[PDB]
Amino acid sequence: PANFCPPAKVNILAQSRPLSEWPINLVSKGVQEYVYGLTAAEREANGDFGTSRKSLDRWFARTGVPTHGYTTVQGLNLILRHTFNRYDGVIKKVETRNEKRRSKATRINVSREADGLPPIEAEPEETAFGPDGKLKERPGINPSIYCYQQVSPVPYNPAKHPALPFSGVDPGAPLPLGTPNRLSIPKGQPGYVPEWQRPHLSTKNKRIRKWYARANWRRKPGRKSVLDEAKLKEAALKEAIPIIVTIGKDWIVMDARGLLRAVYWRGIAKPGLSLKELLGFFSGDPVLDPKRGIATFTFKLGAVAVHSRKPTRGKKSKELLLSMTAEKPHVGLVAIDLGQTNPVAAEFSRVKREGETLQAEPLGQIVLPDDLVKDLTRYRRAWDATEEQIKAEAIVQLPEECRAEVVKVNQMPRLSQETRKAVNDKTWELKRASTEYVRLSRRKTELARRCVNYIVRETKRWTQCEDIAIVIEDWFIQVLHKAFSDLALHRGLPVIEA
RNA sequence: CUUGCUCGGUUCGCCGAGACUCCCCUACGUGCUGCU
DNA sequence: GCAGCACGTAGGGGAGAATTGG
DNA sequence: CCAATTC
Repeated sequence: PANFCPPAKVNILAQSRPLSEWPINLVSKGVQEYVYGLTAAEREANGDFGTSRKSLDRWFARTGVPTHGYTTVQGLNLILRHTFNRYDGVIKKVETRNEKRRSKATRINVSREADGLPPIEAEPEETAFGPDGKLKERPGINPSIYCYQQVSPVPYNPAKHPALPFSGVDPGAPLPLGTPNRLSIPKGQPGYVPEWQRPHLSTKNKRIRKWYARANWRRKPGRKSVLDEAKLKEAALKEAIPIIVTIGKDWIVMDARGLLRAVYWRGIAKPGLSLKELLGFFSGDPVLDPKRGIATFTFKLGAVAVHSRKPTRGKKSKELLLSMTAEKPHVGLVAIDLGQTNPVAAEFSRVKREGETLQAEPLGQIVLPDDLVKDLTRYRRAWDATEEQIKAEAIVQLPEECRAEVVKVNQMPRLSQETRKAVNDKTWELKRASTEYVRLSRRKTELARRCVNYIVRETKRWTQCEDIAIVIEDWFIQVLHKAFSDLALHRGLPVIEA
């Protein structure tokens, strides 16, 4: 059974007024502010919000949070049930910590009593509620508008909101296609491919980029062009695919080419689908993020063919391998070593079902290609270039009492195990606030995923088995392991860690 | 494979290659060594 | 058990849709 | 047509 729904993001094109001023957002902020700052005793009292119209009305009357015009049950049940589950998520953290600690006590003290040693005194189990009655780790406010069935995405029509400048396609007509005869464009027009790079044009299944894409005009050292933004923006808007969400009076318009690319690169839909089918591949409950301008869609349970399993290991590993050999009688295991010169070392195998046990059939070994290593080396140079900058910036801003000590640390004795916390926390804060650090932390994940996909592809060629298994053992080692472990969660392939 | 993101090439006309599980908020922790 | 390194980690909460009632 | 119930 399919039980994983990956995301897909689209861009907002037009708004009635900023997303933060919507009554849905204001009521969400009010409810979140009231529930979080109320003691444990009164949570039970104000915890009868109910899943009905009468219950919601009484909850708002007994409390004092401004209903702000918003009075829709579908949406208030999401604003409330989320807010109380977050409140019962700071209690649950301390509860699980104290449960692990009490289980440690139940083991150790009972073992000591069996050895004649009396149990030690019980610890002061931590409380999530501070001095008077309030949560110490107060949950923050979540800026997000969680859509529902009544406000689900619909294709645009001229008799929806006439103020929209750009046109809207027919919801029933088949969707357009990008320029298919790219070699038929005359010279001097957009999209012209000059007559010297025509031979070495890729014959693969590349994704097609239109000439006005930001990737073809971004400022990079080799690009001697102009990044005039207005022309590209209007050229893009002239060919958007508008879908629209209306909540009461306000409305927001999305460009749906993101969903098109999402269904195109995964292969769930071929060219020639309508907009109704395109929205069918996604849920009618998107999530809006007012800070960026994104709208995140998730696929329906059934669109993708991933089971989203867990990395089973140990005793269950042999049972899993026996079950898979009971399936298609050709399974290719791949074994990953890491920590040996290049980041990835792999070892192919094939396993059969010889009655009860397995019969491994070695197939060889593979080393990462050279271009991938070059990309990784360039990434390492970039990361070590930003690190020596952000760490220096963190050191500079230190208080003079700590600044002098840290300066001495660079000078030439190792001491002050009390400013280490200071430099650690401020380096963490700068890392969280450094956008270049965010990009160079996303590049690590992208490159690790490139490596993992390479190994997974080449373990289907050497073994010629559609079904595969992955073995890993418990720098790039951490990110590589994290990327490899995600395969069970993301793509369904087992990860038999041993 | 029409938007968005990342890396490279250029004759600057755009083309070769990638990822697609993502969001909020909160604490300060996780590994690796050295001695008991 | 308790220091010194380095480097981000851990763990709460999210992410719909059939029906039926005026 | 569009909210409100319900699992």
